[PDB]
Amino acid sequence: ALYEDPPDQKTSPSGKPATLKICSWNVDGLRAWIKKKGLDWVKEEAPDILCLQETKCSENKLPAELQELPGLSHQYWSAPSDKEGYSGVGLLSRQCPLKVSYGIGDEEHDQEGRVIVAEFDSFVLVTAYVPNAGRGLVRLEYRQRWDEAFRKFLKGLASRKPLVLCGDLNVAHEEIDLRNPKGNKKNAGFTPQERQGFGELLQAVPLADSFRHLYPNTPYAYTFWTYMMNARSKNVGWRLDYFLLSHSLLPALCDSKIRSKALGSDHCPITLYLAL
DNA sequence: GCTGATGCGCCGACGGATCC
DNA sequence: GGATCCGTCGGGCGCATCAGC
Ligand SMILES: [Cl-]
Repeated sequence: ALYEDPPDQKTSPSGKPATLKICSWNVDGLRAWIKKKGLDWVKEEAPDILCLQETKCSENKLPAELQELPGLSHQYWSAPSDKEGYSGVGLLSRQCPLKVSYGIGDEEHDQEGRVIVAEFDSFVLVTAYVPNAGRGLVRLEYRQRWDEAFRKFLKGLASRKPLVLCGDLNVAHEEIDLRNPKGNKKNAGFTPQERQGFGELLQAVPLADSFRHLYPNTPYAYTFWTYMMNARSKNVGWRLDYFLLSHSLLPALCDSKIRSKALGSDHCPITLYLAL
């Protein structure tokens, strides 16, 4: 094994207090998640920015509860045009972004509902639901092409303001990032191809893995557990959800949390504290 | 309108073999 | 002959569509 996330560090290496709290959560069905009180948990966490993945919900079907969030009043939603009930992302913010956009280059023709970009005063935020390689790796080659496209897209963005990338990146980067590495190397989420993609993402953009930066040798720290086989109760999981940061933001990094106890999905929330 | 079946999407438990 | 390796297979949950009434 079980894992207890350590206490929230709220000051930066140079002693500046955190001013920004970002929470990311793959809710695996937004409407279900709300019925399972996920928004009650969000209110307790009181993030400045909330990023949601796999909402499986078009904007017209959003529960009214989402309109009763005074501290997260600026909301942006995206869902795929031809795969309703799959993917879907959202970004909710206390302050209004300067700019918001969707997708990674051609969303207007291939409306996939997987990526939101929001530019703020001091940084650019990207949230993503990266395509799964699929059972039997049936869509691994697509995933590899998508990874390349995404890397190139982010390279452009990071060329201006610093970047924060968060969400479900659908890969456990290294063996320490899942409970059962030995038997899962032919499984979605832990192929050599997906792991290499993540490494290239870090090197090319470039980005740092906030959690692993702070906790380089900490095992059993996961963000996903299959609903099957009582996996969550046994902490047999995978770290699939990340906050990746430009190197220039590392002096602003206070902590990167895994909110293991928060229920309502097969993923748990992750939370970032930055001193901006 | 409402329910429940079906379709689609998205790995860890176990049994047998192998290793010394 | 306990530990490990490795291939096989049984399996939770959400949401869309469909049939039925
Ligand atoms: Cl929107």
